[PDB]
Amino acid sequence: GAMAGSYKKIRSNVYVDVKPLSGYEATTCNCKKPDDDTRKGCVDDCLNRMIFAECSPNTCPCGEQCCNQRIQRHEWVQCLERFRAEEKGWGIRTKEPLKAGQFIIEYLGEVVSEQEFRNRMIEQYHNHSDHYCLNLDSGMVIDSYRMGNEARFINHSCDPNCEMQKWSVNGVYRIGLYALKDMPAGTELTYDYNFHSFNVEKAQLCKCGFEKCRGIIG
Ligand SMILES: C[S@@+](CC[C@H](N)C(=O)[O-])C[C@H]1O[C@@H](n2cnc3c(N)ncnc32)[C@H](O)[C@@H]1O
Ligand SMILES: [Zn+2]
Ligand SMILES: [Zn+2]
Repeated sequence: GAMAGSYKKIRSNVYVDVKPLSGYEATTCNCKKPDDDTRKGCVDDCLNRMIFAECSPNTCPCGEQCCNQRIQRHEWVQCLERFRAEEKGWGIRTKEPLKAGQFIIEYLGEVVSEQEFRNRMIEQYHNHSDHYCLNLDSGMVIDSYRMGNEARFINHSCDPNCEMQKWSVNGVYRIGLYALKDMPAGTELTYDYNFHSFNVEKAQLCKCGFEKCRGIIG
């Protein structure tokens, strides 16, 4: 019955220490442009998509027809609701059905180096009953304890319907939430923290309720 955790809402990532630069030359896929405004360009066949790179809109042969610029264009689903999830504080659920592979929302926050987060863990996060952090890349981490978006309220499940994917978006790695399977309306979005989130030494009881639930968060 406790109120939701305060944070400052952001529209894009905040780079505190480092930049999550990827070593990429995005963008010379061998995609063919289709003809109808409603036959999308670059499908999974796309060579940028294959290596989780988004096309650039300046160089993509499909132009304004390419459907592989979801993160940079912020093509988030507009049907999320934060809600009281039993035994798991607050969570996020979709209000409309989603489909496997569908991009849902970007995970936002303060991008910090591994060590900066560790310091933060001792000076400020030692009395916390909730943990808001994803691994990004090479010792870098997206911290949403303070600044973030509604993706910070997404809970863990040992049998998840969603996953975090790391994409290079015009040279920078960003993390988005994507559907793993079809999900109907009202469904609580979940991903596996073990794989995606940063480990804390402090264990919490898992309540995901899967038959092979690990019993532990982390
Ligand atoms: C990223 S926050 C998610 C939002 C959080 N439920 C809240 O009320 O702000 C992660 C925290 O939520 C709780 N949590 C997430 N998944 C859980 C689960 N499967 N079982 C029990 N608690 C969970 C834990 O307290 C964890 O530290
Ligand atoms: Zn493209
Ligand atoms: Zn579990």
